[PDB]
Amino acid sequence: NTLIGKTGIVVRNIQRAELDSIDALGRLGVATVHEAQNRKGLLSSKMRPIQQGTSLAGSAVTVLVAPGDNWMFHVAVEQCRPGDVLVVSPSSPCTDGYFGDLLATSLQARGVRALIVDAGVRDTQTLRDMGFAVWARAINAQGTVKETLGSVNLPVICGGQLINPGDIVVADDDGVVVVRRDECESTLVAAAERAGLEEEKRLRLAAGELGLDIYKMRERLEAKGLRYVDNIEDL
Amino acid sequence: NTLIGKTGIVVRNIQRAELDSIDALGRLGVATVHEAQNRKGLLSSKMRPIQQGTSLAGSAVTVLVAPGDNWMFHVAVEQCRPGDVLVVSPSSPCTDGYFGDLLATSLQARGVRALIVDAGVRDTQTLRDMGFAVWARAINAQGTVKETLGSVNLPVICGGQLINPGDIVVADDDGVVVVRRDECESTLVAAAERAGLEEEKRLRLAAGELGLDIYKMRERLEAKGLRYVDNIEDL
Amino acid sequence: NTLIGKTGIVVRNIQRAELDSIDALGRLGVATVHEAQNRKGLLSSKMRPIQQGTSLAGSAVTVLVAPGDNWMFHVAVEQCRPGDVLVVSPSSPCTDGYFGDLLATSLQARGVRALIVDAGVRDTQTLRDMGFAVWARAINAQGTVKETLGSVNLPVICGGQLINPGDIVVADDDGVVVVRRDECESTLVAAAERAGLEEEKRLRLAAGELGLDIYKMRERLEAKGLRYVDNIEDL
Amino acid sequence: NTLIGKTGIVVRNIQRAELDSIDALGRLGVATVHEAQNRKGLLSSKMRPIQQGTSLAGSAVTVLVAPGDNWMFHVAVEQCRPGDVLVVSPSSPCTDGYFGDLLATSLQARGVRALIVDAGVRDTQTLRDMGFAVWARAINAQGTVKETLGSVNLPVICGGQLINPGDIVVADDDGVVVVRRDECESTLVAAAERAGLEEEKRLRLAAGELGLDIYKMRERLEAKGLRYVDNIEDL
Amino acid sequence: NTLIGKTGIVVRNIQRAELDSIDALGRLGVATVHEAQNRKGLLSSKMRPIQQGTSLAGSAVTVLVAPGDNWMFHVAVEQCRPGDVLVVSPSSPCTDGYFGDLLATSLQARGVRALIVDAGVRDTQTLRDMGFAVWARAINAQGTVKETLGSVNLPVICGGQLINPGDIVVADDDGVVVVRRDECESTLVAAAERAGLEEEKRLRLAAGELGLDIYKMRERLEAKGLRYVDNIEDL
Amino acid sequence: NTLIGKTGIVVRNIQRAELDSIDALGRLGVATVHEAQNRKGLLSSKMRPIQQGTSLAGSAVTVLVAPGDNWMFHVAVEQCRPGDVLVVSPSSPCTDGYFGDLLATSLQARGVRALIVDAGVRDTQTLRDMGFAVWARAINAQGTVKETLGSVNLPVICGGQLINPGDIVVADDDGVVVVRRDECESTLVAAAERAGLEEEKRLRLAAGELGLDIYKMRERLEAKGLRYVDNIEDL
Ligand SMILES: [Mg+2]
Ligand SMILES: [Mg+2]
Ligand SMILES: [Mg+2]
Ligand SMILES: [Mg+2]
Ligand SMILES: [Mg+2]
Ligand SMILES: [Mg+2]
Repeated sequence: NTLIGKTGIVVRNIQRAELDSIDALGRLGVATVHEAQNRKGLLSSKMRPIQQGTSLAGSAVTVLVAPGDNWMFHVAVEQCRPGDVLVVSPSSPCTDGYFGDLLATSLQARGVRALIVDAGVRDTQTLRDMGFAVWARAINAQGTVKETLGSVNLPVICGGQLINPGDIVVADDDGVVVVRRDECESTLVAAAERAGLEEEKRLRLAAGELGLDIYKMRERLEAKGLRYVDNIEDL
Repeated sequence: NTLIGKTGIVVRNIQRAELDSIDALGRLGVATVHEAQNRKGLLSSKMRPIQQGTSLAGSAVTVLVAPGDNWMFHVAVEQCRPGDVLVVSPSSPCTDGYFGDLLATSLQARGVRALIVDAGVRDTQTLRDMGFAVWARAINAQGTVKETLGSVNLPVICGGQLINPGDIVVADDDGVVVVRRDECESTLVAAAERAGLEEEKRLRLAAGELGLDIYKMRERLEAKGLRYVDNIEDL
Repeated sequence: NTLIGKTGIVVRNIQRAELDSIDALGRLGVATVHEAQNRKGLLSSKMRPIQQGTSLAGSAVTVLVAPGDNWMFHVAVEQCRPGDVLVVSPSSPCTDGYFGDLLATSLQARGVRALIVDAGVRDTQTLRDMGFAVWARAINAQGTVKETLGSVNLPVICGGQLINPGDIVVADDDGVVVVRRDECESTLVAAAERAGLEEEKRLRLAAGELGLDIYKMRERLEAKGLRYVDNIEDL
Repeated sequence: NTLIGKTGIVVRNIQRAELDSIDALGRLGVATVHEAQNRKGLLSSKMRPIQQGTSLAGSAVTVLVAPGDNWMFHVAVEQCRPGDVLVVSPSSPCTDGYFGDLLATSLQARGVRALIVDAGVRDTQTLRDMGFAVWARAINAQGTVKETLGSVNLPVICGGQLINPGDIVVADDDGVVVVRRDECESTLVAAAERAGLEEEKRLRLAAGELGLDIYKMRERLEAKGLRYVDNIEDL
Repeated sequence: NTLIGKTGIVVRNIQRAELDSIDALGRLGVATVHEAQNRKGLLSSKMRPIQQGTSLAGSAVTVLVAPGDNWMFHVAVEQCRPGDVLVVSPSSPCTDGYFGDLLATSLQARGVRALIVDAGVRDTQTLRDMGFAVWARAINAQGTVKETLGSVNLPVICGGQLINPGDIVVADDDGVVVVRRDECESTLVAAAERAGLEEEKRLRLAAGELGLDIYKMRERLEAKGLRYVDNIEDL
Repeated sequence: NTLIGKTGIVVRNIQRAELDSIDALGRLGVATVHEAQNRKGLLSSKMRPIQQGTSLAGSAVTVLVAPGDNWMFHVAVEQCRPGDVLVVSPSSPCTDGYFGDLLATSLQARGVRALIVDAGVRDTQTLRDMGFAVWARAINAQGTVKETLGSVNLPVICGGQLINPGDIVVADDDGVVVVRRDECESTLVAAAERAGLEEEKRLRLAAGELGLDIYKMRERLEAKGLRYVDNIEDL
């Protein structure tokens, strides 16, 4: 896997998954997508949105930044296209404010959909006012420098998950999940299948049908040894 | 206290406190109720609401779930009545997503007012959209299984407090407090007494009367040895 | 520095910075102000707002409180004037609910703009409803007592920063920064200079000019050894 | 369960489990005992020993202390007998130094075997020098007061587990587990059964027999769909 | 990078780095090795040794385990050879006790040098008594199950670093660093070069030569603007 | 208080407290010293020793270092004299490895007694082997740079306490406390007074006299309303 942690390199061309597929994954959401690919790819639950009610997806443009150093953000902007999501990880843990409204302005100018950053962000009310969506480990006004080289479009570890450039990142109020570029098709189909099933179940549950009956659980619960008593005094 | 931690049991009948009393406690709020019962019963401050501005109370239907296992949620739904609050604790610490919008749909169909869960929840924007109130230790899309039996309506430890089935749980933006079923009356009266006093004080404070004068503090402060100086250079 | 940690003292007269200067710092915000004074004065990123979208500043009226003891809040109210911000630190770490809506009512009656507290707060929905802005380490309904003396208008350590009475505290969604009273002028000018520059840059970035070109970064990046490759297979 | 959180009460007489049974549980250790009672009773993994290599058990003498208040420690000492373990929890979370070498001296004079405290301890090198074993949430020299009443020999929540007076607490380098007084016999027998089995297995494993063969796992692994490949390039 | 997170697979044959090289890296230690490869490869500082004074290295045999499930440990033992270090990560965060003295006995029988586990361990005093070295995220007696398949000798993320099977893991009291199998030679040479330089410097420093003079820092410090004053009153 | 956070300055001459007084404070220990000065000056309980059984004190030589930058350590060494303790804080939170065995060698050559660092340290087994005592926030092999100027012998905030150069820092297994240089005499006398009293009490407690009788607590406990019952069934 070789190129992880390597600095001083910008890879220009990456293979992206396709806009329509990406858009659909965003609408299905993180929980459904995660489940659809057999519960893999979920980033640390410490990666949190700075806004409420936004669910989206995009193709990962990856960035490795030195600790306390945001030099590679401007380098990465040039490599972004509409539909991309910038995915940034520091080379060692850091919660400084790597990113704010100026970089967000530049990203929006390129049609970038969001930032996922395994570090801190600032100018957060301005980011919300601009409608630029961010998932971050911290909110921190502490600034960074521009001294040490990192990389753009090499694989990175972000929130405990490997992210390859061009992988699809899906992000919503619950968290962030990565979908492998080559698995995008299978994951989308599986997630939609799950979504269809859940909608039928939701209607049945809303009508007052019990899940125990819907999912046919009662016999298996009894076989495991579930016992009902009328009153706690019976025990 | 015996039955804590016991699995494979569902107690059907629990004695509930009464709807009007429960409703009043919800309106008075967590801080006032906690103070009214001599500062006992408060759950861990890590139990946080996923929404803002909701204050409520209900009769606890308790659930013990195995770690990473939400099997007992559907079992518990059947035992819930309008006005109940589902109170769930894992048998060992876990922040996986035990609960989302499908289970919330089922609970709302029974008139359940909220979930208090000493673990993770997901589908959180959908939960907010549905207006289903939740207090949780974590937001986490990571799913659970249905393999190991737990219990319903046995006592549980949730957020560091013992919760008996039928105890009253009061929850708001500040946190969650448990009121013992047999102490509901005394706590309600004490909380209302506090509320009446605080409203008079609030009016006096808003008018610009100082608490030092209102609460008659000045003489006791002087006796403890509080000393005023005009300028810091005097010291 | 002597008087830090000393109890039983209230200093009545403090030299304040000036309202217009304070107001301007509030509008410029924490990140800009922090950067303007060479990245000093930022309080712990664990000091968080209980509301969204409020940015302000005021002259610090400082309070040292004993652990689990809010006695000095009422003592401090009397020493506050319009434009002040109450800045409170416990003498040892504590996240109990030191402050709620009654004290907030009293502070608003004096024209106090906010509370910064290195501990817990409660009645938080009421605080939001009143529009009383708070930055706190915790939300916690657990009450306090009034037994042990602290101090008012002596220097305190709050969020890892020394705060002298009359220093300017600037607070927004990103955090809280302290500006030394005697450095208020230089910091304001520097922050406004930064703000002017950033607004021009923002317009250029929004137009689609790259920061690499704007900030003249490309030659220095090449000199550090940044290398572009077309495809990841080239490596 | 009623009496939890109640203050101002000392229960003099408690039913204890028996010394020999208690001693055996200590020798078997926390992991084995926990497993023997179907993985219940384990206190928070944040409860840690201040020493290395000590494993023991005793009958719980329980103490509820007010936050930052160790008044009840001296009250509790009088109620202790040889073989007891003092189990202390604050009425709300606190990591102050509740306990040090003087109280330890008094406990040792009564033949008390250890302290389990859901808070802080100090004088820790002296405690080690005396050979007084302690499990604590924190090491903290910050002192406490003696102003507010708590209780002795009422049930408490300690490390997230209910502890009744006279329950058996087993503590070692891995943590602390509570064994219900009335379940002491069954747990001891089950723990010894486990210990016997594990010793035979250990000898087989040391000889180089694989667990896959010992525990007869291979057929079930294949049935679940475990697939072997020679080289990673095969995938 | 594809195979990360995949379950149900055991890769039998992995290319290992060489024993002598591995042994030398262990003697040089984590800090020196980390620095030698330009400060990459360091695992989370939360990965801590359960013993003091042991420094070692080995070839990684990687294991992905389901959360709360240690089934793959016994599967992995069979694939281990003398000199290997078992490197284990759960498919989602978990601090349960995955590993204790029985598995350690089996690993020692195969000549395995250590375990690195991004989760919990138990039987820790027995592990120390056996001299089986472990780096873990937690000490936790809470047991696991054997229900869900994982993988052996596929790449894993452990402590925030990608570990490929056959990579070299170096572990000591300061932490754990991964050295890429194909970079073993360059890293060893660089680490030894650093070690030689540091030993000469250490001798000079012990003799009382100042680093400012040794490393020729004084002129560069002055050029950056470092200013000496005799007394603090001069400022 | 002005000079806090200022960079680019080295103050050469500081007034030190006196060796014998400092040595005595070290022998009395942190808890006793902290109590003697009315429970002030204690650093964060997160500042922990990397060794066991060492208690000491020294005159603070203070260092402000930039984040991830240890340049000022070598600058500070030159300003140290026998008996000094180096006290280091980063200008913003950082847990990188600022310090290891080379710097420790240089400090020992000057007769420096210890390091207190509000950040990370490495080479920790070597530090123990050398007998160089350290209190740190973290153990972390991640290296630092030498690019940004800090200060030496200006006041710093370390572990949440203001430390002036020449203040006395006392450090042991329980933590670290700062004693103001001008209060050294009063604190030493008060700490020795406490120590004398505690030794008499210890002898009485060891003999089996109860603290309730020794400290004359029984009447005050009864007056507060402490009630004894024989059996828990009485309630
Ligand atoms: Mg900005
Ligand atoms: Mg769902
Ligand atoms: Mg209130
Ligand atoms: Mg003591
Ligand atoms: Mg075991
Ligand atoms: Mg070193």
